[PDB]
Amino acid sequence: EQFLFSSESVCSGHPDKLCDQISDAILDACLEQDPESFVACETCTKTGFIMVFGEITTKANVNYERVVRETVKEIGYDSEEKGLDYKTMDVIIKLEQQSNQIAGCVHVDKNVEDIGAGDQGMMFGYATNETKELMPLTHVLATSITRELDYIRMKGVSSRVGWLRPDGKAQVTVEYNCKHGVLIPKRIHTILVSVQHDENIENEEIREFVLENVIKKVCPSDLMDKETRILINPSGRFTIGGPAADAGLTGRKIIVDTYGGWGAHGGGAFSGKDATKVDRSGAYMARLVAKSIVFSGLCSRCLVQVSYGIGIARPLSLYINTFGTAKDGYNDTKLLEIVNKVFDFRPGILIKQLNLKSPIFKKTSSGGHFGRSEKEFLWEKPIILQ
Amino acid sequence: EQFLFSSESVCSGHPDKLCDQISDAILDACLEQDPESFVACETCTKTGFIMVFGEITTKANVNYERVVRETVKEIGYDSEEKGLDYKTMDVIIKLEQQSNQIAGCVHVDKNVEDIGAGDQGMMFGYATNETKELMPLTHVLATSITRELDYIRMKGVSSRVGWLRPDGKAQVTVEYNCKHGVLIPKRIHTILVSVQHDENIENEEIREFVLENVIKKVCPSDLMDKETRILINPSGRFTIGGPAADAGLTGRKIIVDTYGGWGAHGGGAFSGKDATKVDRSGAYMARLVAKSIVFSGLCSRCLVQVSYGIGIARPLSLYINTFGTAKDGYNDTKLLEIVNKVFDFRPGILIKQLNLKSPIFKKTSSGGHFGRSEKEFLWEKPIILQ
Ligand SMILES: C[S@@+](CC[C@H](N)C(=O)[O-])C[C@H]1O[C@@H](n2cnc3c(N)ncnc32)[C@H](O)[C@@H]1O
Ligand SMILES: C[S@@+](CC[C@H](N)C(=O)[O-])C[C@H]1O[C@@H](n2cnc3c(N)ncnc32)[C@H](O)[C@@H]1O
Ligand SMILES: [Mg+2]
Ligand SMILES: [Mg+2]
Ligand SMILES: [Mg+2]
Ligand SMILES: [Mg+2]
Repeated sequence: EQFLFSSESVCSGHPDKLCDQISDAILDACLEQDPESFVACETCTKTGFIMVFGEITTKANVNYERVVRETVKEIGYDSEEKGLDYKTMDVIIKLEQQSNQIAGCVHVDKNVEDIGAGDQGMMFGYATNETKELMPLTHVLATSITRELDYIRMKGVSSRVGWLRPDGKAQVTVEYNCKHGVLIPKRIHTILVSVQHDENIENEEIREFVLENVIKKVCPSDLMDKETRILINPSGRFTIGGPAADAGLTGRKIIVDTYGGWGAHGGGAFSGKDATKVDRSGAYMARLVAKSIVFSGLCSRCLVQVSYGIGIARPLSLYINTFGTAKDGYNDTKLLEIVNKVFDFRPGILIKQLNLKSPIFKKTSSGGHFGRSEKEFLWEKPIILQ
Repeated sequence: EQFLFSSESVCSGHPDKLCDQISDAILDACLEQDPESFVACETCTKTGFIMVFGEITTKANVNYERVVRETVKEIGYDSEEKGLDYKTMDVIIKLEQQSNQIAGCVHVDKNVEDIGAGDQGMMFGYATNETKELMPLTHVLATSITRELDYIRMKGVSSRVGWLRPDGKAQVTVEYNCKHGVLIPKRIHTILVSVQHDENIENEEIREFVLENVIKKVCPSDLMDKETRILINPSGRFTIGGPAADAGLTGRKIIVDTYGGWGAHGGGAFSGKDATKVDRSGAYMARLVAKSIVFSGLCSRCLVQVSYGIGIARPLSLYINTFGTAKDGYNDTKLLEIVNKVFDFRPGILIKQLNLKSPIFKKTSSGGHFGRSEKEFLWEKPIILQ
């Protein structure tokens, strides 16, 4: 039994991702001065403007406007024709303090270990032995394509690339076989890439460049064949991009940020939120759990759900599903027992263990939060479980 | 083997849902005058303001500001102490035309049947025989709780309820047994409800009211027991709410809008988008497919994934998973063949079949898009398949 499944990714300059990056830049700016900051920083953008809005309670003295401009500059939006110019855009800041009624049930008069969850909600973690990163192949491939475009554009290369503009998206469809719940990729069925460009590069040149310098660099040659459908810039023209073509908002790429359609999602955004927002910290710990179970060889694929209630430290529920892939002797009931001996989903413990009051978040806000090798993403360093 | 699983919902007055409703109010306003409108209307809110932004190409003459104010008024935000006052708030409108490069690959010089998808992306549909609505019980229960609060507050009741303010959230955890992929609810494990209120009603009164007039009205008594954990207003005070406590944005309740963590999600928001945005139309058709397969008795649970590329009419991939619950004689390969004989995922066909150019969308923007009985949601009227 074969089946097709698709996942997507977007470039750093995609307007929604731009907002995620600004929100996390602001979070990091607050945390570097005040690790105790409460941050719920939303960003939105359209032609010629960015607005930051939400709730921050911090002792940090942050020039929010400069943080926004520097972030946009670093992404490469330095000219109106690219879709946004950090020099000329309007930046609007509409921040207030966190509600005292929310603060009162999170930290006020509570031991650090027993701080309340910042909200209700559910979070999922997922892992799969398909890739070295323990991530789904469709997601790994789509993400690699956009990450490679961003590297080519931003870090720079010796070749002529000044035609590449910041916006872009990719989507990869893989044909799989499923054996006992274990996912075995057979072949790549379709690769779609849309990249923003300037007005003088040929479509044929764009296509040759993306195929040779991106797709063939990041997609395994043994999964591509004559029938793999390659769709590069199917719209035929993509020169107007960024906020100039499409509004952006924080937390509108939650599936790109996680598992690409695999596993599940509880609905909460990550970027712009300090770690007392369990949307973020709960999902990061759930990833560590799933990844640790797979890394330990106890199953081939694993889904974890945790849930919380506002002002309540301990999770309201925990769930583990190994899709029938558990190792002989193990099952989901036993695995939950193992998880409970090892892990503690109280946010105060979570935060300490994963160093989530340090200014580590801007790096997570493009490229996916999971399956990452950066030493500081502690949720990606698996624990050996037995 | 038992397990716990949670889903959540939010009230109509939740700031994110408020934005979804405004975005869809604007969409409907455009469609009622101009069915051919291209709409990508985002909304955001914080204390004392709403901003609408994005891209609309329409022949309609819409007073966007009046639409926003009327929508907020209808939700009940008519006083600063409730969290927002439609009379006094600033309303900012930052709309531009749709990019011609996007328009050019969607409809320009194309037959109506072969219009291109408005973007790339993936969409999932899901159905399960757990409930009459063919929706997951956790989602049905959480949604019913918030829908009941909204009905009590907005339509009104003979009892004293003027203490109920517009914001609120609920979360329900169900303990399940799983037999051959079929989900059998055993009991309700936890019910969490947070409701905004004014300054004179007792916590004990709120709790008694929610338990007796909401929870016991919508949750089956035979799934509740002495060990069911009832958590009503655990923060102890929730008087400051709405945009005054928490920023809202369109498309930040995508899991509340769909299946509550069950099935899967492709990442796209629904509200504010016309039906050429396959994030919406593709998901609606995928729901009809899943629901039709379950309704037809061909399986107990069904997940559908479709994917698209920008400017391309036909889907790039289609996937059906019945979780091992297919009826004797059927399997996922055969079911995909049946789906292909019956359904056509080209957006132009989708749109015609589901009447998606009519102003039907404001109703979808609170209460979940799926599992709804309203006659006009054609994606909820199953097709008999064999
Ligand atoms: C298609 S737009 C979203 C729909 C849009 N808001 C509208 O008004 O129809 C989403 C994304 O597609 C990409 N995009 C924009 N212009 C494009 C083009 N000309 N060709 C291909 N992709 C494009 C950008 O990454 C953009 O953020
Ligand atoms: C907790 S807030 C989100 C986090 C918030 N942005 C912050 O600054 O910490 C999310 C939602 O929780 C709900 N909420 C707000 N105040 C609350 C309270 N005092 N008790 C319980 N829930 C509350 C509202 O529905 C609100 O939209
Ligand atoms: Mg978007
Ligand atoms: Mg949430
Ligand atoms: Mg929100
Ligand atoms: Mg999308």
